[PDB]
Amino acid sequence: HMQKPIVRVFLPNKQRTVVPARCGVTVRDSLKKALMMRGLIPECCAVYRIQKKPIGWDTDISWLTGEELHVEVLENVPLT
Amino acid sequence: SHMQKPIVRVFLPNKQRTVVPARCGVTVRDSLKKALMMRGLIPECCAVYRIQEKKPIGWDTDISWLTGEELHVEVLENVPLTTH
Repeated sequence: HMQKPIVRVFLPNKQRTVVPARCGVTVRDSLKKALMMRGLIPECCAVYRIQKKPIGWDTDISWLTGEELHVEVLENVPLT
Repeated sequence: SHMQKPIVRVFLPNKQRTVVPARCGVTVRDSLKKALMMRGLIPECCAVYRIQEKKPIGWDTDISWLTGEELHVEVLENVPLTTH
């Protein structure tokens, strides 16, 4: 809304959160706490918008005000 | 087939494709670096998925775990970074 710009975020395991769509704040930093609370970290997850479209973790979240993001855990395959 | 020559099939943006060697110890990023560059892409501007149906994998994944699989590379949504 005009007063309170937010982004709705759907999380693993049927969970969800709302974060403020603050200018200059990455998606990564916007969601760090919500992820931590659930034992997740951005580096082990992918984020996407709707309208199944992947977005970078370093995106400025204010560009996505009004949108829904989805966070999925990355496939469990060993790193090099 | 793969016994002698383990490979991963990779689908790329704009209906393109490539095959890469699935060699132990090599990242997805590095396996695909050259194919992406030929198309003016960079892994950091893209996402990669395995077919299982599209499940996101990390760029630093060891590609040898994916022998026989099909990967898909998509360009990230065009949304400014905070540094822009």
